[PDB]
Amino acid sequence: MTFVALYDYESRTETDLSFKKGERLQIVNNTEGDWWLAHSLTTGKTGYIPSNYVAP
Amino acid sequence: MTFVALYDYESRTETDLSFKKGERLQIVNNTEGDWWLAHSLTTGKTGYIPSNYVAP
Repeated sequence: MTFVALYDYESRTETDLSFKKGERLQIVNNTEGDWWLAHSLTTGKTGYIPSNYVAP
Repeated sequence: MTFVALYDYESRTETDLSFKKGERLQIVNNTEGDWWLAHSLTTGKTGYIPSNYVAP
């Protein structure tokens, strides 16, 4: 299961990956799952969250 | 489309969201899409990437 970078991306944090268009990438499996941008109705705060940590 | 936090999560970076179990969350749509942990076969580097930036 291999992918390829459509555009350049420069990292904005210490945990993301910088790459250039054409690079070949493999998805790594982690226990955290996909990450989503979320808004907390409880706190009003907003930011990325690990999918597996929540349920509908 | 609302979810609820199964576990506490403490933020590790400046972009993720800290929350506590039971919090209610709403997914925000961004152009970047889901984020995945990836390994670059081209560079050997590893880190999170925005889904929409790549194709199989």
